[PDB]
Parts: sequence; structure tokens; C-alpha cells
Amino acid sequence: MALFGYARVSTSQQSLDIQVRALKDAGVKANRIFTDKASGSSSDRKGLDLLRMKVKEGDVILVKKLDRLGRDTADMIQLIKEFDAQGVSIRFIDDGISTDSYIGKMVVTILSAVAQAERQRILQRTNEGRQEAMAKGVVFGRKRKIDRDAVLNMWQQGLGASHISKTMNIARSTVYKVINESN
Amino acid sequence: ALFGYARVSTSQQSLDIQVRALKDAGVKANRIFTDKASGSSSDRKGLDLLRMKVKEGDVILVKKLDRLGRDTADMIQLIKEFDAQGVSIRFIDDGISTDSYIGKMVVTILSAVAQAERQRILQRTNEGRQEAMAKGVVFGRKRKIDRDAVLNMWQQGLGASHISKTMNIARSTVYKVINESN
Amino acid sequence: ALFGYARVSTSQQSLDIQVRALKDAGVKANRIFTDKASGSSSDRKGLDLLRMKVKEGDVILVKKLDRLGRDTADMIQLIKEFDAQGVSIRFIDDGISTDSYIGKMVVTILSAVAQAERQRILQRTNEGRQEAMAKGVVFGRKRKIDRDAVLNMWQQGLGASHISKTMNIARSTVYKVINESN
Amino acid sequence: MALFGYARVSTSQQSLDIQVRALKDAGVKANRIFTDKASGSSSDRKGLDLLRMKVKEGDVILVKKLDRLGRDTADMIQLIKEFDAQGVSIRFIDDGISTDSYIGKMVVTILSAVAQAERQRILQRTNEGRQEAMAKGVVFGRKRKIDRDAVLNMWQQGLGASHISKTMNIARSTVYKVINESN
DNA sequence: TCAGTGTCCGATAATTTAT
DNA sequence: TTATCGGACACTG
DNA sequence: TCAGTGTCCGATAATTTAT
DNA sequence: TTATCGGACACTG
DNA sequence: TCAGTGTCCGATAATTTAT
DNA sequence: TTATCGGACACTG
DNA sequence: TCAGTGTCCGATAATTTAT
DNA sequence: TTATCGGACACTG
Repeated sequence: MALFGYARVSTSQQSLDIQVRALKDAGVKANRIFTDKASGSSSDRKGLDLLRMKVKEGDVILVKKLDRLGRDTADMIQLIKEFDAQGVSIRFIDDGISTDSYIGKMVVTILSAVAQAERQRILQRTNEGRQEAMAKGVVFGRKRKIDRDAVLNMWQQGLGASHISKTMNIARSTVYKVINESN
Repeated sequence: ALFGYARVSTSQQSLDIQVRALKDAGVKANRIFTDKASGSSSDRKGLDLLRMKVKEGDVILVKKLDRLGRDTADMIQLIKEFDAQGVSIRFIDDGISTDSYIGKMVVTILSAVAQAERQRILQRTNEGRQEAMAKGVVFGRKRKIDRDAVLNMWQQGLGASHISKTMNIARSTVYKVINESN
Repeated sequence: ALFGYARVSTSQQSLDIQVRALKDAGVKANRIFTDKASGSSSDRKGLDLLRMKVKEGDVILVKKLDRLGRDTADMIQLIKEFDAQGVSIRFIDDGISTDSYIGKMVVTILSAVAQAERQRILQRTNEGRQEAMAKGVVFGRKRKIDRDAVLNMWQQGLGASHISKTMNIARSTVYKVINESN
Repeated sequence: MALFGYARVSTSQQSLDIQVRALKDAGVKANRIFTDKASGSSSDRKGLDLLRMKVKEGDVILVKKLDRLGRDTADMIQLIKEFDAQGVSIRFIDDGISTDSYIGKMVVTILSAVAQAERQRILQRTNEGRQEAMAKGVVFGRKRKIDRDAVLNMWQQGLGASHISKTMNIARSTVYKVINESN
């Protein structure tokens, strides 16, 4: 009975296609999938909240890998428990377990917290390797896309600030920031 | 600061045997907290108290890990709270603290594999019982009143009230006895 | 073909309570095997037998998983043997068989986390004992002979042999008694 | 006291350099490392057998990740047990555990068999994705590096077979194989 | 003193499949 | 997994 | 011929710590 | 682990 | 009827670090 | 994490 | 004023299955 | 889980 597929992304890319094509592949219907994209912190995975609602006693959700049904373990279990309360299991295709039975769920918890700990360590590296470049004089973030030499030229040549922002189609504040910064 | 939390769910006084295990692990009595649990989830008021009277640099001891939580989802919440509060929990018998970031992993595995085996017991108990039940095993409180007496009075045609007075027993009982034994 | 292996290491007859658990799980007595273990690692001769009398398509039942192996390294060898022999093991109480390829994983985790807790008990027992020992607890067999008797004879100057004859006790004992109680 | 580093490879490449530079990095001495390369099935990881021998009670071995101290779990434990018998622990740098104590070893066993099961599944895919290409008419293995059209030309033009292999500096058998195959 | 022919095979080489 | 090198081994001149 | 003294030790039974 | 048991062994009378 | 100036800030954009 | 856009908000003409 | 009949039920105590 | 207890409630005399 009823077979629903969930998918997700966080790489902020079209990585999405491979996932959904694995669901449909393993016998899902296009009219039974739901997806969520990464917006930021608050991003309340809207689609999933809907999923919860249109599934009934004797359904199964398919998920590609594990870390697609929510981020950290705490959520993962609650999330699972929510489903198990409506009477619904989850197959994880690649990882091979199912929220089908007692013994499974455990494996999901174990398997989870193995990584949520393996995660916390990749950071400690990705971070350290980030900071090491910082003090080594590496430039971070968005590239200065304004001709700042050209705007310093305006103010020094005593002229109204708003007028300036009206001549390059830019924000007013920015012009104040630019100069209030570079003196 | 050295704190000890304890718990007992058998509705027993096994508490005094657990609290010693920490009293002997260095914890002073002013800094121990307990909980009798007897029907709900809000009965962790003794912990509710601890959960506040602690500060950064403290450590709380618990005998076995399965006393602190219940289901692993409660477990992690409990850890997590204390965690970013700045306290650590150390499990005496089991031999882990949440000190290391890798402690936490164990603390989760170690339990979700218990919580598995715990749920198995339940499933395996109900059936073990249900089995016994049908096989002929009498249940609950032992019948204590001499029932063959009360019936005798009634079959001898005697108003109910009288009967409950001449054995100093409850009237409902009389009625129950005879309402049941027919 | 439905096979059941069993084991008991307490040096007890708890065997008959385990063997029933499979006799009642469908296994016929012709197809059950046991082992008393009492001092070595070669005493799995009852399994040595099973390990051969089985073929492809069979299944062996075991009550709890920790009866089949000892340390997890033995566990996996045992599984592995049966595995590429074509038989499967199903753990009654625990509720896993080595049937699925993912069963095997559990069977390993499930145990290495036991084998942990098992080793902890040992460490925690030795100390619990050693503790008691020094605190004043007498150990081993209870002294049964009336020692105050034997000494009386000797302090009364009586050849040892006589003494062991007039209580029908061992001569070494006499000597031991008096060699000890001075 | 004494700190020994083990490293290993199997990708049959110079992947080796990154590993050893992580050992030396985490405080090892060049004169305390040992390495093994992948030869095939029998490859008895010679270096490691030597390692076992020159370490004593109160040493520690460093290993980059986990799957470098032997392949499958069964070995992994035996291997470990061998060391623990001489009284020697193992730190695994990236994975973060140590054969230091009871509770660790377990984690190593768990952590191991999680993957040795996750391994067995990658195969089932890498295999299926291999076979799918097979029937789809994909050509497998070593490329035919002989001018076979030129050797068929020799035999059909009735000439001694050995002579042939003496004119292209090739193996005799090959010439028989070539023709005994392509007719 | 070897001399060439036709099989069958372990050992290396060069490739390919998907994480 | 498929392609080549070297050879050992049985015949036959 | 056989009787006793005293030290040691392998083979059982008895008991214990802790779940 | 300790207790008790037969029973071997080396001297002694 | 707005009219321009100088701060301080949430929301998006475009980047970078190492598995 | 750093750069830009839009604005709301307090003054001042 | 007050006495009895009979049904229900919340509040304790008593007991049990299984480790 | 069942047993026993006081004690409320609706009728009845």
C-alpha cells in the first residue's frame, strides 16, 4: 500500500535530480514525492510537514540515504517517532534499514549518531584549515565589486552623497560605508 | 561541584542502595537528588530542581545511565540541556562521562541498544503473561475472605446488610461475592 | 532442517530451561546439541558435532546470542564458518537471524557492546570481592570439623594418628588443624 | 613512551604521501614508520608483521583512518588483540578512538562492522553498474595492443610460427592463441 | 646437439565499473 | 575481467 | 614385617562476589 | 578461593 | 509638500575552507 | 565570513 | 426521622510475568 | 490485573 518518496538538498545546487530519479527508480510515483531546498537556519522544510499530513496507516516513505530525513540525530528520532505514531515506516534505500521494526530503529539511531559525531570532527578540520589560511593572508567572502577608487574621488571633490548613488545605480548607505571605512 | 541524581521505577526503596553508590563515590547528601516515579512524566521534579541548582564547572554522577533518561530521545535532550549549560554527566557503573565529544556518541549508542533490548523485554513479557493467563494462572490480589461463609448466609436467606456487619466487611463485598458466585 | 545448539557456563543444570525454549520453538530432540563448559576452550565438542551434521538449507536456533560465541572474535568465526557452509543462525530471544546481510552487522554490534559490558562486570566484580575480602569477609568452604576438639587432644599430648582415628577424619587434617591454629 | 606510525595503500598509487605526512605531522619519527603496498590476494603486509616485533609494553601505534589497520573486521580485532597482548594501544587519528581501553575497543569493533557492511553494499552497486555496461556492449580489460590483422596474414601465407614471434619480439604462445582464437 | 610444433597456465600488465 | 609474456611438458623428427 | 611422624599435593565439595 | 580427603615420599625406628 | 544628511541593520549575494 | 541592497528612524532645514 | 436494597466507582493493597 | 474498602446515588418504603 501507498509508497511515498522524500528527497532533499543542502549543497544549494541541482544535486536534486539524482535523488528523485532514485526514488522513481525504486518504484515511486511523481505524484507522491516531496522535496525541500536549503534556505538557511529557519528553513522549516515545508514539504516534509505536508508529507506527514497526507500519509496513513500502512504507508512507507523512501529516502535515498539517511542524512536526508533531517539533520542531527535528536530531530531524526523525534521525526521517526512522529511517523511511527501515525503507523508509518521508512525505508532508507542506500543505507538499507527500515523504520519497519524495533531492531531497525535502533540501527538508524546508532548509524546516525556515528556520523553526527563524525560530522562534528570534519568541522574541526574544515575550520582549522580555514583559519590557517586566514592568518596566511587569504581574502574571504564576496569580492569588492565596486569601483571604490572612483567614489573616493567624488566625496573628496566636495559633492552631495545621494547624487553619487544616483550615478551608478547603487545604494545610498553603501557610499557612506565605502568612505567612512576607507579613511 | 559534585552532584548526584538518582531514580527508582519499581516503586521500591531500592533508592537507598543506589544513593549510597554515589555517597561512596564522593558526593555529599546536600548535593543529591532523587525521584519516585509512579504514573506520569512530570514526576522528575527532583531533577527539575537539580537542572537549575547547577552551574558551569559542575559534574553530575549517575549510577547506571538508564536512570537518567528513559527513551534515548529524552536522554539526548537531558544531555543537550546540561551540555550547553556547561555541566557534564559521568556514568559510574557504565564508565563514561559526556566529557569528551566522543563520550556523547557512546552514550547514545550504548543506550539506543539498551532501549532496543528494553522494548524487546516488554513484548516478550506481555506474551509470557498472556500465555500464563490463558493456561489457568489466577491473577491479582489473593482472595482473603471466607467466601463459602457469606454465601451460606444468603442461601439461608438473610438480608445483605446483616452479613457485612457480622464479618465487619464491606457491603459492596457481600453483593460482589454473591453477585459473582452465581 | 531445524537445529538447536545450547550452552551453560555457570556449571549448572540451567540447561534444561534453555533446551525447552527451543524444544518449544519447534526443534526436535534428535536435532539439539549442548555443551557443559568447565575449564577449557576445546569443550565445545557438542558443537564440533553440530558443525558437521548440518547441510545447505538448514537453520540453527540459539536462545540468546551470547550462548553461541564467547568473545566477538569467536562469534564471527562461528558465523563465518556456517555462513559459507550455507547454514543460517537465528537468535530466539534477541530476535535476529544471520539471514539478511544486515543481520550480520547487528549480530556483531549487538555483541561487541555486550562483550564490553561483560568485561566491565569482571573488572567490577574483582574489586567488589577484593574489597569485601579485606573488610573482614571469610571466604571459601565453611569449616565443618570441631577444631576446638582436635587441639584439645594435642595440647593434652596425644599422638596425631590416634586423633584422626577417633573422629574418622584425615590425618593431614589433624596436622593442618594444629599446624594452622598456632 | 615510544610512538610508532603505520600507513597503508590499496589504490595502487602514491596516495601514500598524504598518510605518512599526517603521522609525522602528529608527532611521529621517520625512523618509526612502516608502510605496505597492495600487491594482490596473498600480500602479507610484510611491514606490519615487522611492526608487531619491535614494539614493547608502553608504546602506541598511530593510524590515519581505520581501514588502514587491516581490511575486514575479523582481522581487525585479532590484529588488535595481538597488540593488546603485548600491551600496546592504537590511536586512530581521524576516527578519534584508541585501543587504549575496554570502551574504546568496542567502538572500533562497532565502527568497523558498520562499514564492512556498508562496503558489501557498494560492491553490489559497483557490480550491478558494471554488468549493466557489459550487456550494453562495453569492452572490458586490456586493449588489444597487437597488430592482429598483420599476424593472421603470416599464417595464411603458410609460414613457421616461431619465425613470426621472432619478427615482432613477441611471445610464441600468443601467436598460436591469436589465430586459434580468431578463426 | 638440440630443434620446431602444437596445448594448456601461472604471473604480470593494462583496463574498467561506481563510492 | 581480458591481453601478453615466459616457460614446462609431451611428441616428433 | 609393620607402625608413626610430618610435609606436600591432586582430586573433589563447599561458598562467594555481582546481575 | 578455602577445606577436607586419601594417598605418595623420606625417615624413624 | 517633502527634501537631504548622516547612523545603524535585517535580508540577500557572492565567496571561501576541507570531506 | 564579507559586500551590497533596501529601507526605517532621528534630525534639520 | 432513619433503615435497607442493589448498582457503580475511585482509592488503596495485594500479586504476577520476566531479568 | 483483581479484591476489598468506604462511600455516592436513586428507590423504597
